[PDB]
Amino acid sequence: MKCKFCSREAYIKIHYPKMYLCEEHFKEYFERKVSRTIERYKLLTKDERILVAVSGGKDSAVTAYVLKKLGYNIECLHINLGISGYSEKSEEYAKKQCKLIGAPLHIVRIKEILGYGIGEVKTRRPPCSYCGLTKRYIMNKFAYDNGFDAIATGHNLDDEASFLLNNILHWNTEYLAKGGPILPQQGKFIKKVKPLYEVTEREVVAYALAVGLEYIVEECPYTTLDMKGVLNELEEKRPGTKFNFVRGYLKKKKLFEPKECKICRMPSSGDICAFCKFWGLKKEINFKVSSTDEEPFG
Amino acid sequence: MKCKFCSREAYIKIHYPKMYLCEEHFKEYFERKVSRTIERYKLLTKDERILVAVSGGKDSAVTAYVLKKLGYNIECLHINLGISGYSEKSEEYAKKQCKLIGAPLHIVRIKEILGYGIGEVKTRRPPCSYCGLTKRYIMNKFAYDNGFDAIATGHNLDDEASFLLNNILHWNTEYLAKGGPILPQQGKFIKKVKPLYEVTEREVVAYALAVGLEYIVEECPYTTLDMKGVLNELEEKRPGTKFNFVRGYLKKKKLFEPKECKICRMPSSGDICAFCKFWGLKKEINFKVSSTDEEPFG
Ligand SMILES: [Zn+2]
Ligand SMILES: [Zn+2]
Ligand SMILES: [Zn+2]
Ligand SMILES: [Zn+2]
Repeated sequence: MKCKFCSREAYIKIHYPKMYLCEEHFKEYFERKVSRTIERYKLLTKDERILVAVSGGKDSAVTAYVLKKLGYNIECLHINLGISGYSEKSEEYAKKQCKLIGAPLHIVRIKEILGYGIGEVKTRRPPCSYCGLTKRYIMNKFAYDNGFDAIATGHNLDDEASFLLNNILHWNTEYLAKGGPILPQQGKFIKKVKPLYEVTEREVVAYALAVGLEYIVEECPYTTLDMKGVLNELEEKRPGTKFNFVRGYLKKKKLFEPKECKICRMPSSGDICAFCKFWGLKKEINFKVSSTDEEPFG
Repeated sequence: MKCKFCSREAYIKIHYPKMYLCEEHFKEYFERKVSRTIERYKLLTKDERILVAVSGGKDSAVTAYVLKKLGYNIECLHINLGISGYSEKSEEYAKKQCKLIGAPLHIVRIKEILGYGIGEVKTRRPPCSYCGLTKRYIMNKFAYDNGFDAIATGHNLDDEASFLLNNILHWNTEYLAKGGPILPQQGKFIKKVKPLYEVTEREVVAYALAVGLEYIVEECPYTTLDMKGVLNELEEKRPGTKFNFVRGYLKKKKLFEPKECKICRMPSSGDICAFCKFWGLKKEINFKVSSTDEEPFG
């Protein structure tokens, strides 16, 4: 097959709208779509200082890559989970990505600041579950401490769809109230946006490979995959299913709609916050930085 | 394997709770579960005159069969869809079932009273879609005209689950407000109940075969199957999924919660009702009967 817009060999078939595209015209389509998403939902403006949490996975990598190419002011943060025999390679993937992207990369090593790696704490709570708590907290407090205006994550259409299906099966109506491409700044919660909201996981894979981004497959090696497979099954039966599901969700989201921590002063239900209680912290963590390990002199 | 309660060969494995059961102890388990369901949701009382809409399918057949065995006062209604080469065999299956069950069977032939069989109307609305409208209307007006206290249908756990998943994918929040095992009597809408709410489709199949009920597979031969397959997939991955989904739904159902027809005087949004407008009816249909074709003299 040949590209819709030139004589080059097709690199990928895009379903909506229907067109075969070569590598370069696919890149352009992908970048335009992401730009369209930012515009439609008013996610970002070019004056904002944006932080991208880069796990070394494809999604956050492509996010930082495209925001950069689009001309946004982005810096990246990699949160090293402290798993011996795992996290070192992950951090290396994130570093290589940011070098390629040309974004400053800040690193927080959980094991260094908290004393323990993910999967080393004496608790029966699943490693990846307190991992999620810990990571979200650090992303936000780092963004906050350093005066960032926004955090962009790499959640794509397939992520939103699978998260939606999962939370509906479990009737997690609280989670269901808080979906969509944007969580507006609210107190010490920094604005969080999802620029890849409307691109598919398949398009993300294709984009990374097109621009020479290399990535790891699994951030925490300790369901979503079940949901994605189910949704992929349904999608092949009835193309348009995933998109239709999310669109419907955005319209009905409203139906799910019905302090400061004594340690770190970040938002807290209860007087001491979840992060602080779990980690047994008596003192605040200061994530303020004046430079990166890679550019110590500015 | 041997039965949990005797020395007979296992007929089926029940998952919740875990037990192998012979034919007779399975029948007993199934009948008890249905009885438990009626009790828990206050669906029916033994004094009520109950109508079961029997399609010739396994679900309505087992419903009428068990309500009868439990000692309820049940009569059956078969609504013949008027499909040449299809409906005759379906009606015959319903007749044989009611003979076996020992319930009076009333028959309404759509083609006789309306002039047209399902799939013969000059409309682009899917045959099975106006079939659904027509059938629900007739069931209710027949129950009403004849002074029945309740209509019992054969929807089982798998039906509720698949209907739920389908309507959530489409965000049919109106439909979502109206689920669960009971729709209380409301004006000329007769009380509708689902006694098989807590038994699985697999248990229904096993019960019919155990009691010698024969049935057709498809009422209207012109998605749910897609949903059931998906849900069966998920169930084998994580047993307990279907039940958990419905239980969660019952608890959250509340979140979806926000006349008389000029022709037939049955409930109508708009001054003329959907049934009447579709069929272009200028006159009411009187479903009052003094007897059955099989017992013309009482
Ligand atoms: Zn091209
Ligand atoms: Zn705190
Ligand atoms: Zn037995
Ligand atoms: Zn009417």
